[PDB]
Amino acid sequence: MKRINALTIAGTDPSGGAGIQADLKTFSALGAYGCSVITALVAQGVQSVYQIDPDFVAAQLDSVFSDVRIDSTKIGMLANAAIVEAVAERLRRYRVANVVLDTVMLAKLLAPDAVEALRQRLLPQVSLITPNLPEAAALLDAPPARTEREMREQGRALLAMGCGAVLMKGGHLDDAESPDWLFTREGEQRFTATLSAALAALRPRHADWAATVAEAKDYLSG
Amino acid sequence: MKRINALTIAGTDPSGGAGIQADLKTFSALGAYGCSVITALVAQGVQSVYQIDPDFVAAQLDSVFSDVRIDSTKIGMLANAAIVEAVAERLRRYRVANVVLDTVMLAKLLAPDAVEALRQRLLPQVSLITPNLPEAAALLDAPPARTEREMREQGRALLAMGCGAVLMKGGHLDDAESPDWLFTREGEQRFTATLSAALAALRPRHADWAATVAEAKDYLSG
Repeated sequence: MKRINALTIAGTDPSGGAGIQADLKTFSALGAYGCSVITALVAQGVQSVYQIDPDFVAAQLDSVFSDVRIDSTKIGMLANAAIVEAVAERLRRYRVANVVLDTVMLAKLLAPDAVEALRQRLLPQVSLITPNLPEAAALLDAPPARTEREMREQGRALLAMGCGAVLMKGGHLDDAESPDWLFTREGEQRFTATLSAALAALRPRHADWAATVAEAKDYLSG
Repeated sequence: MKRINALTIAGTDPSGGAGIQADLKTFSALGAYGCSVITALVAQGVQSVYQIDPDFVAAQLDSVFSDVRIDSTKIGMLANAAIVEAVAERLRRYRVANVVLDTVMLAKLLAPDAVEALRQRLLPQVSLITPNLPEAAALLDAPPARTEREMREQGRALLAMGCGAVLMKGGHLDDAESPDWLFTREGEQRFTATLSAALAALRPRHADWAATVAEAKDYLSG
């Protein structure tokens, strides 16, 4: 197997359950070399006030992109708009192949101009978004989907909006055993039942997003 | 084996070779559960300018110390004096058992009041420091040691200064196969040939620092 360098750009999790820590563990478990850029603090009550220097994120980006070839990148929480701009500009200049964006910033405290910058500058540089029902609804400015039919309608609308690929996570569906739906130019796939990092790490080892999502769900199952 | 929760408080390393990333990997490899608080950016040319919000470190500390019982803690680079104060105050209030301080801030850009705060507030809360020859010399305000005799003199002077335990890393000695020297109230031990994190993770599983250092060096060897 060839060397795959995966980069996670997300919040730090002091407990290690999520954030760049869990992303790096997932990268290593799936046979990829992991780099990380901390851009926020993952929430655990509410959070206390803090800020992230965009120059701190920029120095981290200098370190990663001067040293190794980045094959794929997961993106999570970004604390402010300047950080969004810096991430989008670096990904544009280096043309990272597979960018999976966890849309946690949607439907969530955080600055609204950060979400605006995400819409304007970062989404063009993203190969795949993995929104849940509230995040997809906020991204389309539409009522949240209640059925699989509405999920597929919204996934097709997101594809038409410009996204290269969408993985609509249906867990918020009122029906138990909620499926995920993958929408790409090659079609639509239903999936039955960490995730963004697994997708980023596994995408180079496949020819499409469908097999990538399949193997990622298999790993996340056991 | 009982559950041991190790906390690393140090810089983030985007490449993963050092910093909290390598500390967490060492924690997990040595059978300890790892938490992390990012307090700086590990250097890789010189570094670009950035700052770390002390409120960001404080929010991370809130997250860690509200959730799990911390048995040991490694401390690395701290970016400014306010961060040093916050770390020292939290460790004092929670009385963390085994605090291993990597003295990278000594003999190193960084604010001098950060080093002053390290001397004033943090050193009383530290169970073990692991200085190399320049760091120990700067901590004692003395010429760097050139012989093992001078190493042991400086280790004894550091013990008399108030440190509970010192691990003088002798790698900077002009003679190859440079040894390390452990100085505690129970005596002195010579050792022949990551490290701070290994010491933090392994100290709860022993009755003294000598066996801890022995097993840590054995792990770091192979």
